[PDB]
Amino acid sequence: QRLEHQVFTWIEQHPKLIFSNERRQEIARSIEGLYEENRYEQVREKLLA
Amino acid sequence: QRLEHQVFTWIEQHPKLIFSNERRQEIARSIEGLYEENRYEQVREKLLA
Repeated sequence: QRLEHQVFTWIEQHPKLIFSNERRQEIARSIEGLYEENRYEQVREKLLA
Repeated sequence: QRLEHQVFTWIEQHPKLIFSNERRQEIARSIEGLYEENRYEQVREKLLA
């Protein structure tokens, strides 16, 4: 959870980026299911997307 | 050994992408020390990169 906070502080640090709400929910969900559903690679893969 | 062969075969099925000596050496480093120094994911990050 703290890492999630850091992730969305990394997001919230780039205001020039218009991360819609939907992509933010996607990221939230991808974090919520770490190592039970998807490893981190799918998370940072979408961030990089 | 077989997996590194397989990895490079899959790598090599698309010869078109430019591989630096550094990227290949990185792949060698990752494959050589799997589960003793780093997980296989570190390979997948760089390939998808």
